[PDB]
Amino acid sequence: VARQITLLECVGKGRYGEVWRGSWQGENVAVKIFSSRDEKSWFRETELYNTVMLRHENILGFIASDMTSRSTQLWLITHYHEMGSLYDYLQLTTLDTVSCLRIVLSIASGLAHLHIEIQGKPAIAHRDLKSKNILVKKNGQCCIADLGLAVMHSQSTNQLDVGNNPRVGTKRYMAPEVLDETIQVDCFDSYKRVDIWAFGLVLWEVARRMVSNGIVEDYKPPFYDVVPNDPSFEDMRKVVCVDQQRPNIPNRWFSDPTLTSLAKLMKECWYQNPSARLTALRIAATLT
Ligand SMILES: c1ccc2c(-c3cnn4cc(-c5ccc(N6CCNCC6)cc5)cnc34)ccnc2c1
Repeated sequence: VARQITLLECVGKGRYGEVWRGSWQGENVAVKIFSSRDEKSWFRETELYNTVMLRHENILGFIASDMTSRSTQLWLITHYHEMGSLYDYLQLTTLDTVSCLRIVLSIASGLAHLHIEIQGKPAIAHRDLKSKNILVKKNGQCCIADLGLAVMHSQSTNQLDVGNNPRVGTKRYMAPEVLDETIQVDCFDSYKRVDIWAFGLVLWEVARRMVSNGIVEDYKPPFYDVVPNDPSFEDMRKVVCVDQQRPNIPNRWFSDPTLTSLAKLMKECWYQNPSARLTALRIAATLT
């Protein structure tokens, strides 16, 4: 309830606002303070968390949503994960096979839980999945954060709800059909397929940091070789759509069974034809 929270340190900041480590009732909590340029992401994330009832070990736990003064500020208050995002974590550690699979299996679980219509829930597509939007919990599982762009669908009414956030997704992770603008925006499956695309890119990021035969790759973001920091639409269009480039597989992965499997899963997330891509549920089944 925002007025009982002591802000301690900023652990994240971008055009969209800031995330703070705060103290609430003796526990670390995370406080996302939205920029005035991103108020509608606050609206959407608040909408999801207390109309849809997301409770799942692999989706960031919600505490509260509030307006407050500091001067009007929109606050989203969630669980704090001290290990930070998957993006930070992969830079500061290498993985063994067990902790690599635990990460990727938990992401797949959370994404499948979102995607599946059910104390039920509509089907949800995320639309901004990336290593920076995934937290690492102390038990080594991850959870998915940031529902500001989420879209919903119900089979009982066949109503698709896309909100009206003008926010654009992270360009680095956009699926080819997004970059060439042929995605069919009124069809809910279109959005599940872009989540799968982005999930393959994250899978690639994690796998690089798994040690096999005593070697490992450096952490890199997807497409690190071919686009600058902060690529434009046209930058990403040229790589993914025109040149049809996909992240390269390290040769050493084909000498390890687990990384060979993950390489195959990634492949099947990067089909140009979105309807060929695996589903979250099928990915999670393979990973067990
Ligand atoms: C997207 C991503 C996250 C959130 C979060 C969020 C929830 N918990 N959390 C923790 C951090 C964080 C903690 C510690 C560190 N360091 C110590 C470990 N090594 C790296 C530096 C870095 C980062 C950042 N954001 C969050 C809350 C609400 N919306 C989000 C949307």
